[PDB]
Amino acid sequence: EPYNEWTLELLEELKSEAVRHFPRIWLHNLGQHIYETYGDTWAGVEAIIRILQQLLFIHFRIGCRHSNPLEFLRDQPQFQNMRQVIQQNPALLPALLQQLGQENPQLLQQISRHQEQFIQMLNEPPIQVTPQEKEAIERLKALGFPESLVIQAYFACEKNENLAANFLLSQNF
Ligand SMILES: [Zn+2]
Repeated sequence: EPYNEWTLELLEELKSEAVRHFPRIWLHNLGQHIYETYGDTWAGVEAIIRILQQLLFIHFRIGCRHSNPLEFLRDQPQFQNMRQVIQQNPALLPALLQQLGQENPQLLQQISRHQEQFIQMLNEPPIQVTPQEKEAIERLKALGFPESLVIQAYFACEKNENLAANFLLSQNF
């Protein structure tokens, strides 16, 4: 049961990278909403770890305004390539991250569960919705954001249409 004490040992590191690439405001809400959803229960802080990672991935595509089943990634061109472009212009991610999941679906599933470890290298030397929730997702799109960028955020903010709003406007830029 590491999620108890351990989660604090790893999390602290997960925030160091996220909190640094994440908007203070959002980080203030995510913990506020996610705190009111589950409450004080440990499940809340537990979902914050997973929601934090999946969020980092987006921070890449959107554009970083700042500055192991994945370790083998180095054996892939997309890494050395996407990393050569992404680091130069994360704006080329949306199109890349797509070609990555279309070619290597096994890795795409990992890179998502290993953002930090996936970023450090990328920053250093080498659905489930319905007609009731949907209307809530696209609601953020009209804000001037891709249709997919919403499906992710919405689910990234715990389906919190109130949170995503800030997550979209606080996603850099
Ligand atoms: Zn950043």
